[PDB]
Amino acid sequence: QTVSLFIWLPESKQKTLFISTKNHTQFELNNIIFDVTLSTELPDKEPNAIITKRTHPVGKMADEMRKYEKDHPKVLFLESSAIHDMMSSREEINALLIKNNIPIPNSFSVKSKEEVIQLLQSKQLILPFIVKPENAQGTFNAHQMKIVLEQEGIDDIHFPCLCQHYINHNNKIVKVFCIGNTLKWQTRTSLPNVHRCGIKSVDFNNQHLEDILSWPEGVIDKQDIIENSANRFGSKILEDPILLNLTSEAEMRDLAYKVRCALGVQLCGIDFIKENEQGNPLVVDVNVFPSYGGKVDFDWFVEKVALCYTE
Ligand SMILES: O=P(O)(O)O[C@@H]1[C@@H](O)[C@H](OP(=O)(O)O)[C@@H](OP(=O)(O)O)[C@@H](O)[C@H]1OP(=O)(O)O
Ligand SMILES: Nc1ncnc2c1ncn2[C@@H]1O[C@H](COP(=O)(O)OP(=O)(O)O)[C@@H](O)[C@H]1O
Ligand SMILES: [Mg+2]
Ligand SMILES: [Mg+2]
Repeated sequence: QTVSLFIWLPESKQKTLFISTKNHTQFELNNIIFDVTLSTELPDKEPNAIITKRTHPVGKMADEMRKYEKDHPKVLFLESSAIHDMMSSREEINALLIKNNIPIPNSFSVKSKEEVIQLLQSKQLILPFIVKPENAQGTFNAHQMKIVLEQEGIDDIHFPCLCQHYINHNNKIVKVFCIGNTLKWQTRTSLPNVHRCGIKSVDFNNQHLEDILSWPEGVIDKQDIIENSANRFGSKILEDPILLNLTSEAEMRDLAYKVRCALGVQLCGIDFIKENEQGNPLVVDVNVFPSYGGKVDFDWFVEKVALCYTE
């Protein structure tokens, strides 16, 4: 049997994702011949599956994608407009995680300051909390965060947004990347433990972690400033999370399967932290079709996508 897989990615994504690329490749896996094509443009001829990350929620690619899906219903998408749309909403992601009993830090999707005030006053939302935009993917603004340390720190929040209790997790985050059942994982630095010293809020963009160098004195312990300032608080690779005793392979596989089932996604990245590095994994982010650690092997990627397709 033959299966055609078509990888539809802009050059920008191709460059961040792959060490190198091939326009066309053919291989056998589990008694099936796979023909794989890579292009920046949609296929002229209908494949069995299109493998794609939509670059931005709105624009030409989004429009082309929806039209193509409607007009070619037999083509499997990894991943579809509907999946990208859901994963562009922090509300929708977290609602599905909650519905499927996947631990997260306590989270509230809010549309206004009055709502935040009511959650604080009723002791549902506990300080400190991180404020994440409702829009989750494809813009600089999607990654613009505020940590609210005191009630007064709510004044400049951008709505709508997710308010999520801030967990002191000792500045380690576990990243689990999935191509279906195939996983790759790592530990990175994250954010420092924070202190409620009187400062009302601080801000950072997750793409510009050097913002943290400008936080007022007292929010971060002086030793944490010493340990992280040389790297400008950048997201740095650490030792393997199993070797660090942060998690186990079985835990990561279980969690990843649960998340994939909850969200109906095959190509994703899951971020989790642990309070004081102990206890349940707390999922803080799920991303569609991530970078897989960046600069991955093209042949590896396509074989694992084919395996996923068969399953
Ligand atoms: O692969 P990563 O390390 O999880 O980082 C991704 C990645 O940078 C991705 O961009 P792209 O490589 O798919 O173009 C980001 O998506 P957007 O820029 O479209 O929003 C993700 O936000 C990153 O996720 P994170 O930094 O949480 O790891
Ligand atoms: N509830 C939380 N408590 C503490 N730190 C958090 C929490 N949620 C996220 N973070 C930190 O903030 C960073 C950005 O949050 P994340 O949800 O991953 O946003 P993005 O989707 O922009 O990557 C994470 O990498 C982690 O360091
Ligand atoms: Mg993240
Ligand atoms: Mg994200």
